[PDB]
Amino acid sequence: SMNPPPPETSNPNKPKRQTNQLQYLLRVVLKTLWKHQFAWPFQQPVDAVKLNLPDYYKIIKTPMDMGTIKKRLENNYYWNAQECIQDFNTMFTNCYIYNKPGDDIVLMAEALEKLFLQKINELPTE
Ligand SMILES: CC(=O)N1c2ccc(C(N)=O)cc2[C@H](Nc2ncc(Cl)cn2)C[C@@H]1C
Repeated sequence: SMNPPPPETSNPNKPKRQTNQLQYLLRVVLKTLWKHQFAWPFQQPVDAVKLNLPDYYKIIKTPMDMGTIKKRLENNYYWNAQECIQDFNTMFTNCYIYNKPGDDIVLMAEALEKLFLQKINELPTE
């Protein structure tokens, strides 16, 4: 079975927390990015089988996607904002590592990342 298991969105052994920053990441940051015209490739784990990209998970060993981030936030999976911001950064970095510059998916990621950075700049104080 060529796809790996997706990243966990819950873990009963991982301490859970709600902070005003994590509330902002779900209510403002994720919601803004999720509805974007370019969001759809990022809304679920890369299906490297269906995309016929057998090398994707040979190259990308820390996969991440906004579907996973959305469920982690809804589940209060995170302890802090940094864990969630790290997942967004991983999602973007994976896209830039795997794909060639100028690819449609790269321009799409760049547009979402510019919007992500705008919203992260307005992160409230804890
Ligand atoms: C996120 C990422 O790097 N990739 C990805 C993931 C999911 C989906 C998809 N079809 O859901 C598609 C892609 C990318 N392919 C693509 N082709 C055309 C357009 Cl208009 C947008 N993307 C490749 C890449 C592995």
